[PDB]
Amino acid sequence: MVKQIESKTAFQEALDAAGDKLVVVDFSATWCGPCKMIKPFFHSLSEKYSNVIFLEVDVDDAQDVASEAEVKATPTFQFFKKGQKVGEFSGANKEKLEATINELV
Repeated sequence: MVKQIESKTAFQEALDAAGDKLVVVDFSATWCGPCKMIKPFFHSLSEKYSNVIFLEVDVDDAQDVASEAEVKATPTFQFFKKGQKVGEFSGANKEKLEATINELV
């Protein structure tokens, strides 16, 4: 499934709602072009891996989460679980999301 975080409020409730399932957050500029160009991959696993929780944060609408997350280099993918950061990596490597997702799966 997918869940757009509009504010820090939905951020915490989203991690607790996930439970123990994986939680990969994608920090990108939906308004940007070359950045939103990597959505047919990350946001695409929603139909391939229905057992994964994907969060889409807009560094422009939820600038509150971008500031607290200290995201200064988009796109940036972070791996959270039970509400704990257990991995993260910045780079336009769509193929890495696979090897990484299969890591804490």
